[PDB]
Amino acid sequence: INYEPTVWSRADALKVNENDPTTTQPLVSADFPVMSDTVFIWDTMPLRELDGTVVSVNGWSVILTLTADRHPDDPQYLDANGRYDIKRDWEDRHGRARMCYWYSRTGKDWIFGGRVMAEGVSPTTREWAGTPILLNDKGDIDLYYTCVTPGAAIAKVRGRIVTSDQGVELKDFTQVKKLFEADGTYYQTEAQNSSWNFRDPSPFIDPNDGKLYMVFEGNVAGERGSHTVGAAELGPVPPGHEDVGGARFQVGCIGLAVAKDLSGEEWEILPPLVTAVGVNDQTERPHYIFQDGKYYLFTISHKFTYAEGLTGPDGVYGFVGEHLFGPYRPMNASGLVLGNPPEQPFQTYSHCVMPNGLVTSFIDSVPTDGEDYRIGGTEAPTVRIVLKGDRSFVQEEYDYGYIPAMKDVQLS
Amino acid sequence: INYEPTVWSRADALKVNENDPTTTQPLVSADFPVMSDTVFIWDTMPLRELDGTVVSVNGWSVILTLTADRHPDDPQYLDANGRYDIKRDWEDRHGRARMCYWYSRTGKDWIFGGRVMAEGVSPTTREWAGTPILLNDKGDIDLYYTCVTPGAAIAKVRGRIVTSDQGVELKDFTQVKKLFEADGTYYQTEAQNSSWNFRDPSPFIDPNDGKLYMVFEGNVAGERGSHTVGAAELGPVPPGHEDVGGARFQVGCIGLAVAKDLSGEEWEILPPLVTAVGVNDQTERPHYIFQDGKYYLFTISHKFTYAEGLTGPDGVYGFVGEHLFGPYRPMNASGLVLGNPPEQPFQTYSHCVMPNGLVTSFIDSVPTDGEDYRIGGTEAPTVRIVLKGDRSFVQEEYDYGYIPAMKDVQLS
Repeated sequence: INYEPTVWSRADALKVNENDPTTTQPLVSADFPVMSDTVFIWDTMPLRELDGTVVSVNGWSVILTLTADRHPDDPQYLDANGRYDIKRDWEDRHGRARMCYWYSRTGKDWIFGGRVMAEGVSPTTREWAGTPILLNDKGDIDLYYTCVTPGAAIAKVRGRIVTSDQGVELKDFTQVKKLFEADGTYYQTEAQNSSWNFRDPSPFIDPNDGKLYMVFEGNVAGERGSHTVGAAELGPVPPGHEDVGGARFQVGCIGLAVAKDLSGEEWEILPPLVTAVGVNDQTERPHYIFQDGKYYLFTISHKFTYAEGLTGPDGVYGFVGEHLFGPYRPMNASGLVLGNPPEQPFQTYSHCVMPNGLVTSFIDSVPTDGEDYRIGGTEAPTVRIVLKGDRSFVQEEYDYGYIPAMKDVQLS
Repeated sequence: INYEPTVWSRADALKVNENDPTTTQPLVSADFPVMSDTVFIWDTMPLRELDGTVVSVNGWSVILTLTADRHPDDPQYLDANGRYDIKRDWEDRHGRARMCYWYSRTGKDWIFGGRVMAEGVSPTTREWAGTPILLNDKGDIDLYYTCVTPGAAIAKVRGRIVTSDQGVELKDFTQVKKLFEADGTYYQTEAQNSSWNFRDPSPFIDPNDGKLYMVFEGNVAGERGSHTVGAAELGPVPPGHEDVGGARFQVGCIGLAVAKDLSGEEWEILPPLVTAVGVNDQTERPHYIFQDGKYYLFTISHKFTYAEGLTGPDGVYGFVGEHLFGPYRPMNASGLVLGNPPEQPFQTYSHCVMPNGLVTSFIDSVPTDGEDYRIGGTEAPTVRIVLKGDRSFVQEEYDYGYIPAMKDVQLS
């Protein structure tokens, strides 16, 4: 394939509205419950099939989380006044990230299952995000995830789930295979940019051609600082908006790759599908919903990774089209699908939109009193969106961390 | 035809953003020039062909305006301090409205041509808006306009244009034929609502079937107060937005009619194309652009005719689709195409979007100093928009009242 990417332009991004009640995340209460007092969780990945369906197994719902320990009694986090520096502990989570699983009969009130992989199985100590796929009714699972530092590679590891009346166990995740890394012609490398982004596999079977593909976060290849913000990247901005400052340093994209067959053992990279040069450096955790004859491609991004001269909220953005290879259109004209409320701009992150319309996210920082705030590291209230053509609309909210099964699979 | 209308819902209208720089009219300077110190003008109607092309004749650009005299020395407008009450004179224009024409070799600096029709030719003293159509290269014109009070009827009157090196004359507009009025089953009548809207013919030849049609402003038929704001009219509003108050009293729609042949002597009304029940009472001066395989249907509306619980600016709104009979989608997700800036919310009105992308409007009220303001009754700066799929983007601004010809027609 040699398709041209869809450009999310600066003029599109000028339409972002942080004050639109149809695209704003409901406020999180400062009295939120926490799902564990021994671990933090953040990016959450429901067990699913390749067509997107979120599944239970023998009546058990299952989710994976990036996870790190809480250290409330560790001297390295106790300050000179003996106060626990929970902000520092929370910020240190990324370097200690490991994949854990949780299970529940109800889709909430999650029971901790522990590590997916034994320590030392992963080629990198950090285990960053991806997707767990239930392959069949024998309980075989492929976990697609990101190995980071040194380098960054999308990888997979095969294992299995077994259950009983007492709970769920994931086991036999012992051999990680790296699948691919940034190439330097389509996706930017560490050599081209020490802060390059390359991560977050989201595999699926295409509803039109029946092949196995994945989307992932990349950056547009090229030496940092060399990218052109030209007419296509600027788009039809209004008078006064022609100066882009240092916008060339923001080069996020959603990448695509195709498996050479349905085993997903070996992959070919394909050119970027959606590019945000001059607009935002991060289009993270891309994923699809396939509904009404359309491809809805969602991705999460941050207020602080926008280019100079633009502003937008942390939250989830989206692009829609009728063909896998595009062209796509920005959802709601600007691209924004669900943004945090400007009064609590960092309350939630890592929205995962599931085909039943429910969106899960985790709680990051919620203001309390004065300039004071509470750190979450726990699931936020799930909220439903509905999609109508190229637009979306937020609907009602559900319990903290509610991720119900769309289908139950009984093991053979 | 029995097609279902496209509904512009309350949830769509919740997306309106008065602060979007890609959809905001440039600010009008309080030092604007006035095109006449003897008449006010407002709604402006360029001479055009049925395919939308704005035309000059023998090198002369021609526009029609609704027009009323200025009365700066009339005792009825001089207050007890001898100050001229220009606000009252300006507000009294509607009851004195008459169709005048203007001409220019440059598309600006308009020369006054005087009345189109002699007094007493029109069945009603008020001559309200419509469209002047150049029928052929012999200089035959059909003027479609609105006869109001008593009642409201869409009407037409045939005449001709002749020119010389000295200027333009329109003449022989002597026999007005009323074409149709509100029926009571599709469009609301005076009996159903003393404030019913029915006006503003915009005729065109359909690019797909070659028939002559027109759009116009209507209201959805039914007794005032009886209309249902149900699930379709509310749309997928977010939590907290379910109460609609008195929204059932706002029932604007864009109507459509088809000529029984290309003479446009006799017409059949068709069901509403776009309805705004529970959203806005006024979808005025509807008109099309046909571009990129799509129908772009523009209409002007007011801040003050929105239903309870919604807010939006005076300006032009739009809907886009691939088929004359729909369904259509709201432009820019909310419907807003060009809104007045919230600092000058009443600076311009009656946007007419022409197929070269230029938009003409008139100046209404521009703030000066304190709670003080200046009344216009003259043309505003023309501004260009570009259309890209279901979105629009404001571009550069031009001189006051610049309405250049897209094509010149030499008379035979």
